Amino acid sequence: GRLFTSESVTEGHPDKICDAISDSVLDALLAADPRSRVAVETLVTTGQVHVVGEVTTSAKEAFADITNTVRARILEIGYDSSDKGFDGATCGVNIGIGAQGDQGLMFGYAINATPELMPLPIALAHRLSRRLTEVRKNGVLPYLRPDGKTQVTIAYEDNVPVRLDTVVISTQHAADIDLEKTLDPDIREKVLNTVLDDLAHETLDASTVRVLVNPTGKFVLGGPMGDAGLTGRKIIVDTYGGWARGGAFSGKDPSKVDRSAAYAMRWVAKNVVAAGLAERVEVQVAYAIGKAAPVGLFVETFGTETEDPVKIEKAIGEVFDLRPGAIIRDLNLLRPIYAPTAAYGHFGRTDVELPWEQLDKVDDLKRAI
Amino acid sequence: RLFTSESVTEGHPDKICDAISDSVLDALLAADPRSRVAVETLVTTGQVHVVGEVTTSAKEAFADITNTVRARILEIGYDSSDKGFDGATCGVNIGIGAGDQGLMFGYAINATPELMPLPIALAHRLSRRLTEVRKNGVLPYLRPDGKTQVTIAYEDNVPVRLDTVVISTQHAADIDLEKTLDPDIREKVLNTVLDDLAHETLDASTVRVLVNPTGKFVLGGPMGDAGLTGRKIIVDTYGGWARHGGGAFSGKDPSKVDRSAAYAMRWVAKNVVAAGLAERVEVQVAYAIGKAAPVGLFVETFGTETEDPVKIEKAIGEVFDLRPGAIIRDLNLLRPIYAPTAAYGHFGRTDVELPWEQLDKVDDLKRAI
Amino acid sequence: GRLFTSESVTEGHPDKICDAISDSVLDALLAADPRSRVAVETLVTTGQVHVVGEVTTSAKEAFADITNTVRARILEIGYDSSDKGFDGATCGVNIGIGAQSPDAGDQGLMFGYAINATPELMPLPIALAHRLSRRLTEVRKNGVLPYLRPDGKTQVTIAYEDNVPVRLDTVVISTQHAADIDLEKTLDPDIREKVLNTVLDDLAHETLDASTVRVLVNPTGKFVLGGPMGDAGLTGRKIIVDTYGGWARHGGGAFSGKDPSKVDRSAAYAMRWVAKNVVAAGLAERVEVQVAYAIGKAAPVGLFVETFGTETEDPVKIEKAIGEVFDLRPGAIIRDLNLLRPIYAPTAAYGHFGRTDVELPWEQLDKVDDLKRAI
Amino acid sequence: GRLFTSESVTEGHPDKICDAISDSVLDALLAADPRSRVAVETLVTTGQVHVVGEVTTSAKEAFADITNTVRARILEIGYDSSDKGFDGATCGVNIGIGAQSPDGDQGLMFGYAINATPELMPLPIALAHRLSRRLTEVRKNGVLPYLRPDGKTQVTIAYEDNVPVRLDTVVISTQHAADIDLEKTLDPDIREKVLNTVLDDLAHETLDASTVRVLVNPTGKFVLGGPMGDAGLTGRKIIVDTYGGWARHGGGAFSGKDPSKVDRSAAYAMRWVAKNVVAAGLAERVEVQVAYAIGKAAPVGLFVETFGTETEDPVKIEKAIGEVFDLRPGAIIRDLNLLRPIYAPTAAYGHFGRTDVELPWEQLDKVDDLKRAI
Ligand code: NA
Repeated sequence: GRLFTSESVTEGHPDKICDAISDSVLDALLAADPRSRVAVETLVTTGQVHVVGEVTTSAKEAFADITNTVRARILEIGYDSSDKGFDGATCGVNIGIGAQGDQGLMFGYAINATPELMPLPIALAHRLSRRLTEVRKNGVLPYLRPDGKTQVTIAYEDNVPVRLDTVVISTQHAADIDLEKTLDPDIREKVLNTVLDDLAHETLDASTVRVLVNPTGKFVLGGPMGDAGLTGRKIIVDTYGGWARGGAFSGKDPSKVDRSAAYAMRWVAKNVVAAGLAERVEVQVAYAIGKAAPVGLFVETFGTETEDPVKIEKAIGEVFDLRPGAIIRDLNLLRPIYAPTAAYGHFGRTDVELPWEQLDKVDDLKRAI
Repeated sequence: RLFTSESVTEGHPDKICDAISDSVLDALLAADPRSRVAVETLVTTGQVHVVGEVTTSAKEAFADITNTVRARILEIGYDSSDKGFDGATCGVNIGIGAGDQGLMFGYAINATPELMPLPIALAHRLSRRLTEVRKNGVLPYLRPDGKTQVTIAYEDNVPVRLDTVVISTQHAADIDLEKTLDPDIREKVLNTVLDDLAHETLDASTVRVLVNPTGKFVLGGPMGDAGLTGRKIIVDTYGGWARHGGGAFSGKDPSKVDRSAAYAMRWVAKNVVAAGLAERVEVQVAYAIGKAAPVGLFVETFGTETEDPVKIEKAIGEVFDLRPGAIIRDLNLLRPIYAPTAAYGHFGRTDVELPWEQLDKVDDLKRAI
Repeated sequence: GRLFTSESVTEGHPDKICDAISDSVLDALLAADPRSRVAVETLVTTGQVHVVGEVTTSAKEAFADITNTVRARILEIGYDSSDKGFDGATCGVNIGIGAQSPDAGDQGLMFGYAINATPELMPLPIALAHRLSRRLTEVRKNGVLPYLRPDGKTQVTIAYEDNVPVRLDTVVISTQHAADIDLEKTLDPDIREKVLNTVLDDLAHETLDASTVRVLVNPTGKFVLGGPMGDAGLTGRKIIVDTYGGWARHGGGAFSGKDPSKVDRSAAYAMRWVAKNVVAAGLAERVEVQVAYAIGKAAPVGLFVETFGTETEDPVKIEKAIGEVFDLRPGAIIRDLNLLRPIYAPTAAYGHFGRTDVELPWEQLDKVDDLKRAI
Repeated sequence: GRLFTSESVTEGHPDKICDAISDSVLDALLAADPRSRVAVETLVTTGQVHVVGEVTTSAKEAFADITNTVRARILEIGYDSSDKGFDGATCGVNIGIGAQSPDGDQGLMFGYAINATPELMPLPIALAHRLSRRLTEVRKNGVLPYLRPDGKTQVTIAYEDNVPVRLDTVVISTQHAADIDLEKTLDPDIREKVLNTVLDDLAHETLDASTVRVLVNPTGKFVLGGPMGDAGLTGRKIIVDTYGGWARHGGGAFSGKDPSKVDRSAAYAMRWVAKNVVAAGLAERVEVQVAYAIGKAAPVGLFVETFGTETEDPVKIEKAIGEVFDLRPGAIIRDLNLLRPIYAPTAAYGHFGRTDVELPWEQLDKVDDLKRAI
């Protein structure tokens, strides 16, 4: 018997505020200059945002408008009052951005545990955090505020997901809300049960789930208030929830291998599982200084393969071009597509269509096998 | 298969931030062992921004934070605009205000004397040595910023070849890369480390050695760049070899389970391996809201156990007290010991004695088994 | 015919926010270490405060608490909501002050002024402007007009004929306020009644003709957001407001954020004190006193009086009496005015001179008897 | 006997670094968008610059380039090394300026001129600025290459019955390289290359400098400078920028403000009026006052104080100014041609009486008009 826990946070969590600002700046630059080199870090703490780093760009007007891009993103997140702890219209914004082959091993992962081919704990955690935001923004639960966190504990027996053990949903809200009479039943109804009905897991036993809504009580203020956040401090939330395997994504243009190769490996892994070649797979790519193409491409199927792993590797080599320039080309990465990736996970998204989540190589793999 | 891990010196801008965050933590703990600390650092060209939240009676230490920051930067070795950054003259801004569901992991493997995976162990040995030869004046033209990368070739899980070593280091502008830097780094850093390690079977006879493959490296640190606390988690832990339960360490007092429980799991795993109970082990601890002690303690021995895994788990239960208060007590964590952890890895350190690296539970485990 | 205009601002004006923060930090340090050396500058802009400079102090706890001192001062000013443009509880605060523990004079010319135009011996335009800005704040803080918000500005224009103040020409009062307030039906009459008319009754000028004053309340209209919002402020940017409203010459240098060892501050204070006592002693109707210092000498090398023809005693005799009665060595000024005390935050708005609401050492008429007996 | 002291500082003084950054930003914006609204404040302290305020502008490329403009200004000032206390290439720069695209005041302002110097400025400030400019010049031209940017000058003149009789004291404090012997090298070099050359330039017909007390770095070594261990802000040298304390000020700093700010353009216009009045021979010295009212473009008052030195009835002088000058703010901006990138040079060495650059408000182009109108 094993327990596995993963978590997700809303776009209002102070670390995720930074990821989104970083990727909003990236997007704004790429929209006007697809060739922009961007490495932009964001810090938030009580009442202030500090955006720093380096860019090379011809998008001078977009660069000039970064301060406005910052405020607009914070307002979109929903921080529009001191009463909520943070206000995009009135907060401090300081900008300190300058403007004028490698050895590596990267991993990607997929598993037939959910429709989106993600491990169950992180998949359910992201579905819950996204729904928590949706019910606030659509006016379903209009007393909600932006900050929030979800945690999912699944009980396993011999690698089989048998029970939904614990779900924790913590959300910011207006001060006059009764936690027991209002928040608890509303969250259970509009967020948890709605998500569980969506997922429609064929075998998971949710009959005795321990559900904890705001277990630490009132959550009136949030975000940077009495706290701090930074870009790239939610890597495990951004990826596989600790289920599978460095370098953060947000604020980096796709020339950063930490981002584009991680994306490429997810794409490969997902297409391999969807091709029915394995129930679960970790794909590793090894790069060497002075070689564009990988020097190694390895598959681990954990005994779940339906073909010899060496043939899976051969098929991947034939179907995918894992040179960095080819990855960027094939995944059409030189576009302002990054702000949405900055909360609710980079992998297994059910609400937006991302290039590295497309099952557009399934038939190619099958034919190549 | 090929496996690569990386380490960076204390001069890398992200590591400057980790060190500043933990230097502030240490200063507060030295005067008030019960301090609550969550301190994040940002660096970019010519400036440091330290933010977060503290609860402390160490008001004198809090007041002296700006001086603690400058002293740390000078110790790192940034003491001139010619090097790209100067602790004595740079900008310093301070904006610090003044259970849970969880799964944490720890890992150990009999691949090195320090019981760490070989790629990260060698990368950290190399980065420490690179700093050592600079500070003691052996190679006096070296400057603080640097990076090491180690690629090991494996055949059926046996480390058979040292495939590639990359050492990149900052240096004075007048240095001949081929006549001076290359042989000096080979002799004083790489070869001494290899001789120190004295691996009984690893073949180093055809290692590809690259010293500053991208050429001159004169300016470094935050210059024309940016760093943040907690952006080198893979370097801080197992180099990608073993999974992380998520969460950065630096700037956080021991009450933060992300830090202390990760340390505890390393401690458990290392003692299990040292006790000969397995060649390699991942230990997992599961916590539930409302319970002090873990609701789960799981061992994965990858087929390398010398006793039944359930018996190992039983022994760990008897020997270790994994309540948060007990971990803090048993590892004597309420002390100023953290600044040294902020570069060269938190795990597997040879150069400093860390409580979670002690083999002080080996005999207890052997008797309990 | 002549017109003279001076202005004042409330403690909510963004430059005045900075002056108050700077002197609030000064006061906190002096309270625990009276010998603290302090040169603290404050910047504000949308949503953020930046406090910078250098301090030498043993008041380490006070130094650690500076961020709390900053937030408390902003809340006292009245900025407690994003709806007002600024919130002390939730705004950004960054501290970049160099700090150390402890352990000749300059060439200078400093000026002080006084004039029998008002009870507080200040020029009429600045005196009235300060009384108005102070009353504006008062009626907000005491709940008389609770819809007011912190930021505000007053302007007073006086018409003179042959140097006599004959007419109150124009009064401008601009004030921040809640969004729903009717400018013509509520704000205008409330401000006239509770601010302008009360101040005029307080002053009770025996001869000034206020019968045709042009009164303008919020001439530009709605004033809902204020302070640093969509603006910026810095310490030391309201020097004319802080002193004589342009009526009298300045020897340069701002006051706030500076401990009393800064001659720009303490000597300007000493010269006011001298001028005020000279006028109160009946020695002149108006006077500018100038002190000259030389490097290497503590005591002044020159002490000059300009009475603009209004003296009742030979100016040389006035200078002689000042020389006997006053000790204008910087060290003596500090000791005699008892300046090493947390007394500065109140000076940071509504003027450093002529204050009718607080007792300041350099405003004390405690040297009149000495001058009369010395002459 | 009376003593009057004024001071000036070099472009390297931390407050002047701020004024220059603020006006360099203004210039860059005006160059591409002459209608830009600019209110830009600069702060400096150890190792960092913070530029804040608000701009309305179409000059988006110039706005994007503000950080580079800041660094280039600091480098031109001469701060290029941690060894000097500050380096424009490596220092921190943060920009907190609000930015948008385009979509009456009660006042009394003063201007002043006096026939005490060729530039029609009071002698103490005129000499102080001449000295601070020459101090910078001998560093930049390599005459005294060991000098560094920061410095300050003070001039004390002794007066007898309003006549400047003696140069009493000169204080020159300057940043310098660490190895320099203050007493044996700096002191005589400064006496020779800075003070004596300035006195030769001025060639004052009566001022007796024979026993001037000269103090070079009286407080000792000055190796580090600028923001190092200090702080500066825009608009904190108002008396240096204007008349050195000799003449009254109707409030408000100049730098970082576009010409629509009456604090700047009206102060400039008043200097212009006053200078032309003296140069027209209508008085030896004059303070001109302009009064403005809310809701009227043209002044509601224009007054002259000639301090008994007039050669024509003060009321006639006031009438002549009324005919010759259009003191509506829009007219001032048009007639002085203010919507141009001309402001960075004004940010050190004084806005008035400049002998090294040509400023519109220093031109004697209304002298003939005044004589015809009088
Ligand atoms: Na003499």
